[PDB]
Amino acid sequence: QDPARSVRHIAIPAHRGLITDRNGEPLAVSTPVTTLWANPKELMTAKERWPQLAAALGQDTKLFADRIEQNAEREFIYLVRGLTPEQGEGVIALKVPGVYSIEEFRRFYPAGEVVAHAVGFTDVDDRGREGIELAFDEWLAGVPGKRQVLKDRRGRVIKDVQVTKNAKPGKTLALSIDLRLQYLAHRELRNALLENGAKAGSLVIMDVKTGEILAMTNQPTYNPNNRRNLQPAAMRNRAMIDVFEPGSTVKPFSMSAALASGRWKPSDIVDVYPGTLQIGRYTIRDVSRNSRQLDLTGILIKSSNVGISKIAFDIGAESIYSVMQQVGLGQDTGLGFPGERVGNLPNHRKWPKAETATLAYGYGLSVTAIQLAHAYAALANDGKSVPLSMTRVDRVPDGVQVISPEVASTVQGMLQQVVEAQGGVFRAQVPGYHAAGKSGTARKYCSLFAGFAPATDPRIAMVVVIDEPSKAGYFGGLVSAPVFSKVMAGALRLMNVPPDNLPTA
Repeated sequence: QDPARSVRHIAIPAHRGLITDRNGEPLAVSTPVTTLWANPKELMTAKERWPQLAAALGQDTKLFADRIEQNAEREFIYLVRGLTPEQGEGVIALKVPGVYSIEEFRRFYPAGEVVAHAVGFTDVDDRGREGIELAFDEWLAGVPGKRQVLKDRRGRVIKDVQVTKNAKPGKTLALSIDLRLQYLAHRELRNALLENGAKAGSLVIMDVKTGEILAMTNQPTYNPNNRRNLQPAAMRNRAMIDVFEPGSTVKPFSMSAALASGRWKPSDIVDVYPGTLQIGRYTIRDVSRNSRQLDLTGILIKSSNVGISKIAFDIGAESIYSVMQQVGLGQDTGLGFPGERVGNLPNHRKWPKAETATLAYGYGLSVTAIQLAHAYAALANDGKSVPLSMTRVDRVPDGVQVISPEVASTVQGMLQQVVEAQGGVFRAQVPGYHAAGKSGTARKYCSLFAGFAPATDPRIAMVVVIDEPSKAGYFGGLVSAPVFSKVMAGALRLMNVPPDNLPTA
């Protein structure tokens, strides 16, 4: 009943942890800001100061006054949040009764749009909303402290008795991303899309030895420092959320299972004429139908669905399902990234022929760009899968050998021929190096290229996706391969990887 005083507690906003790239470049920085709040009941006793205060906050004279006149019985109000320290001391300099300030922090993202979807962003209350910012919120947010104070019935902050709890600052986080490579990838994906007249795309780069995601860029991107356009669509982290059917880009996994069965070898011949194969009512169709006999490498260069469907019937879907599952296609990445999709690797008790075939040439299963890159990383790491990481890997974990070193080495050699050989994906070539990869057309249609280099001793795996390229030529090759070429050459140079395609030793 009208207590003269009352003790009250306010929490001391914690300094949010630094996000850096793998080499300590800053990607998200807690920067000093100032929030202004008021005691209406103290403001009510200085009404002739309001126009000046309202002016200083950028508010309307008559609206500001309404606000205070109708929160007059109330004790607590916000005026403005988040402004610079000088501007906070500027309004403070008016010495308007009832105006108090509190020190806050707000995120600045120095690289901005370049690494937007990976870093994510925080909300108005400095809490993580997307990306790493949310994925690692507990680590990055420390602990809000608490300052014990005194106030009257009507709440004028008389005196700070003590601070009940010291606030704990959040911890620093080093990402797996290399901003030099991120920058390169971002720049070349962008530059590519506008030349093709493409709506959107993705590019993922991985270290095949460590599981580290060295780059993850999507187009379109947005400036996290300027979120005012609210765009909802252009904030898609496409590399992790756009599920697609991967097409011919999974044939090397079918081929891995064929080479492991004991029934197939590189020089084996398969007759794919007339470019179609009837199974009951359903007809398997090749996109290009000017072939009869093709060796195993030829099935890859030609993207022969018929060819891989006959290999699958012979070895069994179960062998193919097994490799695909073990390399992470349709599997939970364990990255805990918000909105991350898992896609779908169907299983069967009894696979019919049609499902066996469609699995083998990469339809019916759906995946993300990140899972594909991860699969390709395993193949490139001499058949050994390492867990995906968006954070810097200091101690490389034990991997699982999923494809035998021998088989993995043969599949690599074949994919090198796909890039090199006559009728191959020659605009995937990387100057000074052998490179290995596979093109495809994804059904979301997208131009896909997946691959790795150096081919004879792999370090880097890479997936390029270009959504709906707008020119006469619109296959899996013509668009994605030159991007892989350029981003791969750059990333190899940045990481000082030795050329393996000199005048041979």
